[PDB]
Amino acid sequence: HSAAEGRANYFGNLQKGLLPHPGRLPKGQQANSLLDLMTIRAFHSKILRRFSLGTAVGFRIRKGDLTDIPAILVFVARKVHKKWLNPAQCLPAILEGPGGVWCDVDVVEFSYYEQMFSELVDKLSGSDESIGSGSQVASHETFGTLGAIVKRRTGNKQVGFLTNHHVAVDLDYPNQKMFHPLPPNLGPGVYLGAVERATSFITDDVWYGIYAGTNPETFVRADGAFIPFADDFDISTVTTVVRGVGDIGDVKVIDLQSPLNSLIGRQVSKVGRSSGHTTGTVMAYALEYNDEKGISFFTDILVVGENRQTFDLEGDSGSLIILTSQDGEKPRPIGIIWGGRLKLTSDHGPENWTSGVDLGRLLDRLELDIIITNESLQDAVQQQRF
Amino acid sequence: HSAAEGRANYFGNLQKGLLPHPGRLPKGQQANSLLDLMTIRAFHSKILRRFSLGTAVGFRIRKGDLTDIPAILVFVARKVHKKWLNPAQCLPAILEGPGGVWCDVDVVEFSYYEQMFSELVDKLSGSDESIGSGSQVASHETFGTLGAIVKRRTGNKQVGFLTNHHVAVDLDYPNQKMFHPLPPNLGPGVYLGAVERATSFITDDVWYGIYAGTNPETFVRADGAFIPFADDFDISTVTTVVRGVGDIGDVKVIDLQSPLNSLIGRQVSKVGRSSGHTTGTVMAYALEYNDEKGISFFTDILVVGENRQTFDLEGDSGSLIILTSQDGEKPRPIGIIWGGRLKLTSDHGPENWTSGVDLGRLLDRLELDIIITNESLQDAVQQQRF
Amino acid sequence: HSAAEGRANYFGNLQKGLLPRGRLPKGQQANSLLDLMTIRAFHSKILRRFSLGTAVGFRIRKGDLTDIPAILVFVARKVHKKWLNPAQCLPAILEGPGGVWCDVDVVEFSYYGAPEQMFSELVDKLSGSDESIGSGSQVASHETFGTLGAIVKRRTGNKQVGFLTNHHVAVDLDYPNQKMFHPLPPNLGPGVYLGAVERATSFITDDVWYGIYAGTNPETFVRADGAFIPFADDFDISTVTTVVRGVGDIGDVKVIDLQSPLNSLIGRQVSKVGRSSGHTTGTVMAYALEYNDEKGISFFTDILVVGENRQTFDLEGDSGSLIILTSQDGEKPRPIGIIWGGRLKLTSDHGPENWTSGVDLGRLLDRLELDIIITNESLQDAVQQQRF
Amino acid sequence: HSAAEGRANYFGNLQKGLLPRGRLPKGQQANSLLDLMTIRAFHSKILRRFSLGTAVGFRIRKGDLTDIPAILVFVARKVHKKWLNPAQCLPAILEGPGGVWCDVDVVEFSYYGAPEQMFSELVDKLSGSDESIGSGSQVASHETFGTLGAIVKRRTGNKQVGFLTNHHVAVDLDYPNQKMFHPLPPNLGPGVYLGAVERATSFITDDVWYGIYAGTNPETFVRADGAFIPFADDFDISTVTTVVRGVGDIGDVKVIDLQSPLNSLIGRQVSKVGRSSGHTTGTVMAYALEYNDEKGISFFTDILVVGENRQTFDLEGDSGSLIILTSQDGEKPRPIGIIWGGRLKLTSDHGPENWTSGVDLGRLLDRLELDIIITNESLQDAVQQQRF
Ligand SMILES: Nc1ncnc2c1ncn2[C@@H]1O[C@H](COP(=O)(O)OP(=O)(O)OP(=O)(O)O)[C@@H](O)[C@H]1O
Ligand SMILES: Nc1ncnc2c1ncn2[C@@H]1O[C@H](COP(=O)(O)OP(=O)(O)OP(=O)(O)O)[C@@H](O)[C@H]1O
Ligand SMILES: Nc1ncnc2c1ncn2[C@@H]1O[C@H](COP(=O)(O)OP(=O)(O)OP(=O)(O)O)[C@@H](O)[C@H]1O
Ligand SMILES: Nc1ncnc2c1ncn2[C@@H]1O[C@H](COP(=O)(O)OP(=O)(O)OP(=O)(O)O)[C@@H](O)[C@H]1O
Repeated sequence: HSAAEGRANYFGNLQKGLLPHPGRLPKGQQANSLLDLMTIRAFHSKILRRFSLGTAVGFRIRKGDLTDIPAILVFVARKVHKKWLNPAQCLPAILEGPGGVWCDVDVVEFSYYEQMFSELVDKLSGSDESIGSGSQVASHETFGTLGAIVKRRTGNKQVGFLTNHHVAVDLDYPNQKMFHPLPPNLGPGVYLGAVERATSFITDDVWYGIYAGTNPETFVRADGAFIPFADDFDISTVTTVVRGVGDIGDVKVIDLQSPLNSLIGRQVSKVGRSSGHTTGTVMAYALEYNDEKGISFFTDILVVGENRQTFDLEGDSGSLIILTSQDGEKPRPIGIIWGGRLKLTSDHGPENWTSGVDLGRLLDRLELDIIITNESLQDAVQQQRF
Repeated sequence: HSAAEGRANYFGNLQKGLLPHPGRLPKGQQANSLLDLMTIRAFHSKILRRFSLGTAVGFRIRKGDLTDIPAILVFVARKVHKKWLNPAQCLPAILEGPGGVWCDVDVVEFSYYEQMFSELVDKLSGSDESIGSGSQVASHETFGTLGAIVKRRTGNKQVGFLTNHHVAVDLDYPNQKMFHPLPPNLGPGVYLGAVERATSFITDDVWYGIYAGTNPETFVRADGAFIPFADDFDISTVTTVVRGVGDIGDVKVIDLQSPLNSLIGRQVSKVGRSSGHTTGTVMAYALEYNDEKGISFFTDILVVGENRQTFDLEGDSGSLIILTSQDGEKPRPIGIIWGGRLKLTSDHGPENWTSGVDLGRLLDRLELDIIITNESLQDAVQQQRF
Repeated sequence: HSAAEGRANYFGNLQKGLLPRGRLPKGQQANSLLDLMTIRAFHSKILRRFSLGTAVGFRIRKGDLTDIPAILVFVARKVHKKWLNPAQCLPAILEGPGGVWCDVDVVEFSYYGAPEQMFSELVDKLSGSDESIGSGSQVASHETFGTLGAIVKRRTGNKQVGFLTNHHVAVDLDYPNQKMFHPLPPNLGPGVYLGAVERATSFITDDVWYGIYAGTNPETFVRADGAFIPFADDFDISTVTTVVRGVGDIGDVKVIDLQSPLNSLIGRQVSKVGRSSGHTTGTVMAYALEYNDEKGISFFTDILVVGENRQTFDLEGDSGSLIILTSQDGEKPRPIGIIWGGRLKLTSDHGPENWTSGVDLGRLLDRLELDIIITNESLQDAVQQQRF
Repeated sequence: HSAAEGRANYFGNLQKGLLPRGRLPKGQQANSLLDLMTIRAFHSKILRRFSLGTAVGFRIRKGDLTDIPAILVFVARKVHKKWLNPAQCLPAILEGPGGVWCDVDVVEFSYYGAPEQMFSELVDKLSGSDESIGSGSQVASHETFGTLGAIVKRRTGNKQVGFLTNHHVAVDLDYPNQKMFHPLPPNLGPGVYLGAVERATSFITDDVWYGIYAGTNPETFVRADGAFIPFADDFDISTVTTVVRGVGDIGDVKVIDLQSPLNSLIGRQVSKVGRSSGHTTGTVMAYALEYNDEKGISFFTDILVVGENRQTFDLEGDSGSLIILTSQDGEKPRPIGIIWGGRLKLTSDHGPENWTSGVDLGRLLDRLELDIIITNESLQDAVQQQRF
């Protein structure tokens, strides 16, 4: 009947099919997928969530370096030696899931707690003759980054752009009008259009396809806004190139059944109005944060910048998170930056961390397709007039 | 085609059917309706909006007292003698509309810029055994007032309550759950339900049925939230009585073609969690405020408290604005308080002013009906189970 | 061995001998402060949950003090039973360990208090326009202003004569010697040197103060603000008066016995004379108030006073003031406490009233080994005995 | 009659004799500051709209100074033409009243400036560790700290010897006599009394200062900060040095003639020595900068300087410092201004640089009737002439 009663039933039967190892290697299959790790974390949510700030899935971190061992990352405010912790507080090293699928449990010091100057940043902020990924999109109050030139799959098949919802939508005013570079009250700019569809919170069952936690009120922070280009807008100013990266391919969907090496540990790049071109590493997926109001919130992609340099700054929200080319293939996008420190090494200090929204799932919810070539763009314009 | 092009056409033809009095009494018909005053104000919006903070329609105010002369109230920050004003600044005394309908122009000093203790306030805040109009409804952050026990007209015909949207809906979190008296993080309370439909901004053409201004971006601040009662909620705790007023009748719709005496100048009463029972006078309708972002905003009902006492305080939002009985008839509701001073007399200081939303139009937009007797309530419960 | 192990033993014994009970024997009804404190101590856990604090006294119904012995439970918002969870709703009666039973009253209440200016002849006199120093006089260190509570003499030792005030005003341990002046310190204005603090109390454990375990917390401390300032050698005792201005000549300290009828303290009219509000009257509403912080420590305050006719009993700066019972049969009024270094809602018609906190004078005088001087002859005699 | 009616006449005449023009005669290109200022004055309205301010100088292209005479127009955000309204986009060339034409350059620019500490031997010396007082020395009133600009002598009257600094630092008209000390005022630290301000300039009208109508505003004023502090009678002149520490011996003031080639000022390297940043170098980027407030008044600043190698030319406290041209052919370096009591974006690669404001020294010296002393012999001679 109710979604809560359905979720309680699913976890009820997982407990009902259960049985209880003297230091022997786990007999069950080791996790090799994101779904495997997420299922184990869901079953053991309560005592993972206790004495913890959040949880995520990925590979174990040892001495600041990413291993190849699938793991549930448990985030703590202060990581101390086991000798100073109570036996209840010390988290396990291995967790056994419902169907025998097992994984490791890593502990990472973590907290949920500037404008860079380059030729690119100048171009993205209004000096370039073209609008594209990275361009500063602004409403009358907030500044953000254009993520992708998109077209609607159904209906009018309208051509527009995708960015983060918080930057585009402020539901304290009637229309949400977007301009580049600045809105009329703050500076020069051209009217791009208004937000027509937006997503803020999606339930985990619809987003991931599985129950990612025990909380009846569990929502994914799926920030996303589609702005159809205005009728008077000139599409010849639009480019499908990601400046600083080049021509990109189509969205790479995050399949929960694929090997973790396909996402976790992969190098990613982003181009935004505030920090320009940065590179980073995907460190975790499906981060869980529990507020004081009883709601469990999920963020898809967790990225840490490379070489102890921040991956994003305030204003890079909406930027496209693009996988780097491994085999000469065109780099493919996997996420957008959502609207934050972790301590990896003892020698150095805390590094910054950023959040991303799964692009494939966001594009599905908003029923949007990414335009990756100029030929496709002009074709999509013609299809819109149709 | 576009709504702006339709609005521009309507005002274009009104200008096209035009012609130009030596102090002779206006030959046209004097306004006798809200629509008449609103049409004249719409035609002359520009130079009424210039050298002004806002405009509204009602009766002229002379020496602090309400006259019987239909008028367009022009609100100014400082009212000075004509000798100290430039000829362009001095507003006219009479304005002639498109079809010869004429009205007067009144000038009122105005600005858009506490908990009372009584037995009633205590009952409304959680000491009474019943929930009804006036009861403190609270989300996890904002406190407000329950306006009316309502039932949906169509669909499931669900029974719930009406309050102001801003108090119930905060679109920074997934669900908007309402409790009485307090939410779980701040104190004891019972779960009432969650918001299922809400209205924030309606265009003037849909709300009023006419173009109330020349601005292409013109919206009515029609704050409203319907919260269907939870399945587990006990309806025997619900009362249809307005404590401090008694049994009330059905909504009195504000017809724009009725004589102005039916609304302007009428005594109204409200019962809220913060100020309790207060009385006031309806002073104006369809107040226009122009922001710095180019959007024209409209508020329906303007109320000033009687005897220089405030009509509302922060927290009375959602309260039902009820007309007082003139002929022994049950008092009938006309509005809800929306989520502020005017100088009427020289002897005393500035009085406070409050805003109301047209209940008939809000009930139509949300497709809701007010329940005014316990028999009707239990009948509506049975119809919901149906 | 440890006090915690002794306290844990005491409550473990009470649980072991407990025989649970419907309607319960009348005549086993509490008639003492100790009776109410023992019941509250046993049921500390279930009372401390969903509550800001507890105290013992008389049940309050419709804002008026009844004669029914009760444990007052203080809540941030008092709501109707229908909006409460069954676990949240408090009992109306609680049976103690030995079958002694009492009532459980609920009061809306807040701790939002750290401690304005009232203008009268007394306030002016207390602040430095009187030719005499006594109870109510402004005592000032270099930073904080307070009120002189009582002219006192030490029981043992040199038997020195000085005055009593609150310790948080007198002692600021960030510097070595705490010097008091009247009216003002030399950095802010004119004044004479009264002396320096020689002994002070801040926290006493409940087993020492009350003589019983008032709670289950291994860390339970009574906020017993108290400071003795022996008068300086050069100080002129002829400037000192033992009269409480606004009340007159006072009797000796009235000790608060826990076995006496609650009538003797709860509900009694009290008066105070302080530098900030002058003469005010109030009513003792509760005894032994428990507050649980976020750091796990339980704190106790002795006397709770609410001003009469919806007027505040004290203001910031009145700390140190003597809380004095009113005369009932013409007897000289007798002091029972000092104001410690705060709102409750009693009536639905009116708004929240302020509450103030008092320290048990008899127990503070015992810990500090001080005696109150109530007549000028006793003063001069004590000055001579100090020289002896 | 009125200055406004005279100014309105001047521009009414220029419009009446104006013969509008495609490509326009080269050789009628501006070659002077006056030429650029006259074109900007005529076109003030269309330039002041959509702009934060204007100045005259050389066009800037790709962050480098060109040799093309231009009116620099300062904008909060410089965007590509495609995101601009046709009315918003500025011209590339503007023809003046008499056919004299110039270019129109756009620069990102902000007025976010009211005026840190740099550590060096010079700064220490200027702040009170040197045995001599001169240009760069910290001059202090009881509230504000500044920089001694130049040792000066009055041309007429008693011909008294004193020093020149900025008036906002020297004069605070909320009290009668403005006393200067070095290094510090008596309320804050040690120091010797230098003297009190006897004459000061704050606002001069543009017709008096420049000799022309620099704008169409009836209310147009040049921010001409300047204060003369005659040395006290008791002051010891042997402590005064005419050397600019960090530069050496300087020549006499180089006047800024509006009819001279822009090469003579725009783009020239300048140096300054102040109490806060010490010795810094910069480049003169523009002259006669116009700022329009919200109260309807147009204000003008003479010299605009940007520091070299992306380092700030000045800091708060450097006001009063002498802006000194660098030597080109071994000649003694000559002063051209003083720093008035501020960011621009030149390059896309790097970030916003700071800009500072200077007052025309030759015109400030004229209004205040002062002459600069550039050698110790001239100093002592002037001391004797004052006694005469
Ligand atoms: N609740 C907790 N809060 C803080 N620290 C904890 C907690 N539980 C365990 N720890 C600490 O975390 C350690 C485990 O760290 P982790 O699982 O990351 O180890 P690792 O990957 O083998 O090595 P490395 O420490 O290099 O990452 C425990 O030994 C203990 O010191
Ligand atoms: N733009 C304006 N700003 C301020 N004051 C104005 C403006 N235009 C007109 N007024 C003032 O308002 C006056 C008109 O006031 P109004 O129309 O309310 O008069 P009334 O109703 O006859 O009398 P009363 O002043 O008693 O209300 C003018 O005479 C003038 O002094
Ligand atoms: N945990 C709680 N938090 C808030 N309110 C509570 C709580 N438990 C009980 N109450 C409220 O307090 C009421 C009991 O109040 P109380 O003990 O003061 O009664 P009383 O002395 O008979 O009457 P009066 O309300 O007139 O003082 C309950 O009926 C309920 O409405
Ligand atoms: N009102 C305005 N606000 C902001 N930017 C403007 C405005 N008017 C013009 N611009 C921008 O300034 C440009 C002209 O800049 P400018 O005069 O400095 O050119 P330049 O000297 O040839 O080159 P550079 O940009 O390298 O300095 C226009 O093409 C347009 O992009």
